[PDB]
Amino acid sequence: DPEVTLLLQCPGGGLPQEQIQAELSPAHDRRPLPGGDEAITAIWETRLKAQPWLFDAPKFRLHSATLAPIGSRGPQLLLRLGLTSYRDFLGTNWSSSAAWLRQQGATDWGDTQAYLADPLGVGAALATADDFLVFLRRSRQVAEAPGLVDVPGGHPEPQDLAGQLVVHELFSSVLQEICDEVNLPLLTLSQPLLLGIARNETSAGRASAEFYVQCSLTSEQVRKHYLSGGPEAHESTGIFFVETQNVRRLPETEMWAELCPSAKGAIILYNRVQGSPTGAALGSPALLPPL
Ligand SMILES: N#CCC(=O)NCc1ccncc1
Ligand SMILES: N#CCC(=O)NCc1ccncc1
Repeated sequence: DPEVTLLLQCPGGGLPQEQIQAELSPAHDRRPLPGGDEAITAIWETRLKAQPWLFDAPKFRLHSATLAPIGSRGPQLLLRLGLTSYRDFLGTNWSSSAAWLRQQGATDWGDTQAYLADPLGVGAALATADDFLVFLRRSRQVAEAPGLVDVPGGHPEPQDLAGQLVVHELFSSVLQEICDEVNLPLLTLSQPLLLGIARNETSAGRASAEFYVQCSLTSEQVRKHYLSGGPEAHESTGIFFVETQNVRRLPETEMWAELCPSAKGAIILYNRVQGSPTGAALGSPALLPPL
């Protein structure tokens, strides 16, 4: 699967909010383009003069993420975060020249991402009380990944001593994206666990944090909540469900070629971190069928 690379696989079946530190520093920002950020400004002007109702928004930037030694006490993960914008994204990762920017970053900084916006995404492997994962069908009219299968998520807009508020906003934002798009009540959702971080190689290597969230509703009840908002309540064009039993082999199905890079990251991390049992009982042949 060349379109997705794993940056991080969390231990312990996934990390809760209380085990994660962030460092939000301008040292973690994108570097100015070699010939100047006027190139980004020019692309933005062209876009606004065609679509004047567009607006900029701030985004978090992922610089790097360092896991503690496994088995340790205290904080288990440090996220090194900067700030970027939707404008900077459109001028870098989304640009036809994004591969040239990666090569220049390797040359100048020994960092393929140094000249890229790399806005941080969030997504969920969202499980039902009757053991299905939730999938969404993207509109064929949107700019990114038209017509492909996705999971719930997005690219959060901002607002350890400012760090803990940043970790709180990231965990809050994946629940808010589930409430906004799937139309579920907040009180039906578990506190999220971070499964890991995945890079989207079709979008010049931008990274997304992928979470596991449990819902106390059945698949039939989730479908009812999604549909009862009507066409204007969601950006997706449909909802569907796959048994957790069958997610195990999803990369061998015809569905795999329809999943956008976001969703593929979330399913690989769910299979490695929540699936793949380690103990004698769940690892027995009747419960973990060979092949
Ligand atoms: N920031 C960020 C990510 C993002 O906006 N995703 C896809 C996209 C949306 C609108 N136009 C082009 C591409
Ligand atoms: N490519 C693509 C679509 C996209 O970015 N969907 C939102 C998203 C879903 C899961 N993880 C992170 C972000």
